[PDB]
Amino acid sequence: KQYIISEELISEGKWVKLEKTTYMDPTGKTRTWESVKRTTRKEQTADGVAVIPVLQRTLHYECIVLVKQFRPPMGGYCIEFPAGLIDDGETPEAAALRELEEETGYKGDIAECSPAVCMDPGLSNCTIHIVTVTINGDDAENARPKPKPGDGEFVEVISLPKNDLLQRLDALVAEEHLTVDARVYSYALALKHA
Amino acid sequence: KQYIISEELISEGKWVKLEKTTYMDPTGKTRTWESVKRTTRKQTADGVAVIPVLQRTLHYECIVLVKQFRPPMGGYCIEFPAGLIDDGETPEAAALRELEEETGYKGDIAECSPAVCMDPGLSNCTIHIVTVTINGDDAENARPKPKPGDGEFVEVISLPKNDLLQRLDALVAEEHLTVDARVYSYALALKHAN
Ligand SMILES: Cc1ccc(C(N)=O)c(F)c1
Ligand SMILES: [Cl-]
Ligand SMILES: [Mg+2]
Ligand SMILES: [Mg+2]
Ligand SMILES: [Mg+2]
Ligand SMILES: [Mg+2]
Repeated sequence: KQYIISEELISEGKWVKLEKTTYMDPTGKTRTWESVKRTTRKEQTADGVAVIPVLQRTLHYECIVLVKQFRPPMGGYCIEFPAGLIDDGETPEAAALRELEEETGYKGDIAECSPAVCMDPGLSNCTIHIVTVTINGDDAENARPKPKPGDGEFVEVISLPKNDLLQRLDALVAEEHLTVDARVYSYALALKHA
Repeated sequence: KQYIISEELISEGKWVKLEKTTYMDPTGKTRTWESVKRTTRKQTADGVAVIPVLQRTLHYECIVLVKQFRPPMGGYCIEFPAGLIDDGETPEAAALRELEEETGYKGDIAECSPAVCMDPGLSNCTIHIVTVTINGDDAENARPKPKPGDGEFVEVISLPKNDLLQRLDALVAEEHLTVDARVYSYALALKHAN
């Protein structure tokens, strides 16, 4: 029933733009919405990837590998899955493995790749693939992992046990001013609920 | 180590604004970022998202989701019930209210997250994730009455919690919909648990 009638550019930066979206509502009336988009999306099936990195080691509980970084939009530090935008011509899987290595040092193995999922669909058109990757932490390549951060990238790695993820995130949030990402929290809550 | 120095307004709509954030990188070098913010925040967070656990005896437990046209996305999305927190409303109260408006169901609060970020590389948007159980055997949830506000047109989709990820993948394959990243993350963790 509903569809886009027009998309008017309001303001365009280097990385983000704002649009006035006109669409048809299901009564058959014309309405508008204010829409955010990135300027960087070419033929990628999504803007970015987020990586769910399951660190697996003999005689260890499985860990979920997370990253903590300063996020200028938030004005502070956030804890997130490793993530980055997909380069032009790059597959979501390659992007995931690459970002995981750049941000954490680990070399993962693909497990699964989601369809493109929406980040905040009432506000933006931004999408990611969620890429599950296992990390064989007994491999020598993954012994002493060092991030290879790009220019202006400054990332801390936090590995937390899957079997206590929600409580461990709560204990990090109780100790310092930081925000947990909604996808991480959702993942941690389902682990509890399961 | 890192912090915001200044925020320059680039463009302000009714609902959303774009800013250029200047911040101090950890090397001592000043950098800029293009940031999105809502103009509606007063509150602990911008919004709530509700994880509604529909419990009916002799039935599988279901997660209650909503399908709506999202103008920024140009199409239909499958999401947790959700909306912005009214000025002077608690996140819990927003959760039960939005759940009723969007689904007709009357639930009970199970737990409430701290404010968590939606897309912190792009925006300052935050929500509380509120877990709510719904006694589907109670008379008030027999014929749930969804009360759409002006310009909301919401379909309710209840999926079994135990097969959530496969059921969502199926909707994406058949119905050309976009699943929300938080919903997808929750679904992944249900499978990844134990
Ligand atoms: C309730 C509401 C309605 C429209 C918008 C919009 N972005 O145009 C919003 F962010 C919130
Ligand atoms: Cl529950
Ligand atoms: Mg990143
Ligand atoms: Mg990166
Ligand atoms: Mg809503
Ligand atoms: Mg609503």
